[PDB]
Amino acid sequence: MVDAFLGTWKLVDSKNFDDYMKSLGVGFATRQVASMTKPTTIIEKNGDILTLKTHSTFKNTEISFKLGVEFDETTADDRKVKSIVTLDGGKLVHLQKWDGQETTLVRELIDGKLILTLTHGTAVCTRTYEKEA
Ligand SMILES: CCCCCC(=O)O
Repeated sequence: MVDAFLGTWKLVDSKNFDDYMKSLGVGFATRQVASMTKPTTIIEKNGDILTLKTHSTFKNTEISFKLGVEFDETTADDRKVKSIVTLDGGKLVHLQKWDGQETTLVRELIDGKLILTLTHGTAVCTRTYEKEA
């Protein structure tokens, strides 16, 4: 199920992150810092509890969740959202809801790389992560 996602991942490419951040209403000064940042994502499991850490020189987040169980999340850009993470077609789909809006964060393994697709409104961002061993 989730075991191929587990580990430490480092960003190696990013397309259209600015467009996604603009769509969410992130201010120009935070978008500048975010365009140069190369986060590390750590995904860990303990039984049926996942933990997802995102580390960087700018901002750090951590969430723990069970698949298929809604949780409260405060995002890096300070949205208060209702979240759920599920396995769909082998992808890890994270849906965030707030104020009648949605965004999806979809993680898929392709050729040993982690591809993160971020959709909000018309904005689509693809991030590519490589595994640190
Ligand atoms: C608004 C949060 C963006 C997360 C982007 C990433 O994990 O690469």
